[PDB]
Amino acid sequence: SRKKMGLLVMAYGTPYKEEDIERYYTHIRRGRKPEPEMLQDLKDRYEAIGGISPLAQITEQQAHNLEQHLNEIQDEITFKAYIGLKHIEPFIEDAVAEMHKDGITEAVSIVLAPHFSTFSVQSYNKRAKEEAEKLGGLTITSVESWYDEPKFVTYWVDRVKETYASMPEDERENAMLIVSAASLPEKIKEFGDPYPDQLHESAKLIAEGAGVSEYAVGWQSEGNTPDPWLGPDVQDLTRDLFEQKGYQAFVYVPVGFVADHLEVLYDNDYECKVVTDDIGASYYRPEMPNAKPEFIDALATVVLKKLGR
Ligand SMILES: [Fe+2]
Ligand SMILES: [Mg+2]
Repeated sequence: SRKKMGLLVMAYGTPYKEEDIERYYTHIRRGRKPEPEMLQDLKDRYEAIGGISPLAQITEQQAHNLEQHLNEIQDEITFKAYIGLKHIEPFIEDAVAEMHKDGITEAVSIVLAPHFSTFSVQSYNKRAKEEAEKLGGLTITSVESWYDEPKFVTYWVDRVKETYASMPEDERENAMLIVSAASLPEKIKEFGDPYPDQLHESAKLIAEGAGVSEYAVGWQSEGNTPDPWLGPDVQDLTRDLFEQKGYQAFVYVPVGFVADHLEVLYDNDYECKVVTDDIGASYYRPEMPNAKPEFIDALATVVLKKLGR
């Protein structure tokens, strides 16, 4: 008695083996293949964050678990998961073409990024729907944002609440909370992209959630181009906040990400770790949601809401 529905889970993507780095970054660099120095430098980073294999598995587990859960909490519909990656196969157009091949006519999409943006979120849905239209007989509902989902905000609030309830008295009373997210060219300003503000909102909600009045909103993992990108970067803000206030500790919350990917493992656990260690401050970084049930639940709910269920 259950209706059938595809579940299109979209993510940025991560290579599956040290051997896919090249092509993966060529796609990010938009056709320009990295140089033997940079590329070789990248391999080092992965080899440093423990490896590449674990990253891609985290996203595959998120879709399975979300599908499986969505089918336990409700019985009106039966979901079938389809991962749609942006920079590494299976690409969004491949997952879509597949569902159609499996006889699915209804679908709901949910990208693994809480905020909305004309560059990433809306782009992912765009390409999906067009693949769908080009084939027909297959429709797709798409979730734009979900950073404001109680269960999601709460997942971070409790993490951050524990992080502050571990620091010694002097830190806990002289700390700074930093909410980050992937940076994007400032050019998205011309289209009213609510991305900047959603980041400020998740910030305010989480800081407001843990009873922390001291906090900031930074960006990170910005690409390289001539035109300006969203600022200030967490590294510049973490050193700027210090030189003026002298915080004894900084707790980072990469709310823009949901798994342990180079963006959090390196750009945070290292590069920001490099700066706190430089200014003599303590470094905190609550664990990412990943495939933890509290998170899975959070998403399930988001999907159910989009369907009026
Ligand atoms: Fe700001
Ligand atoms: Mg950087």
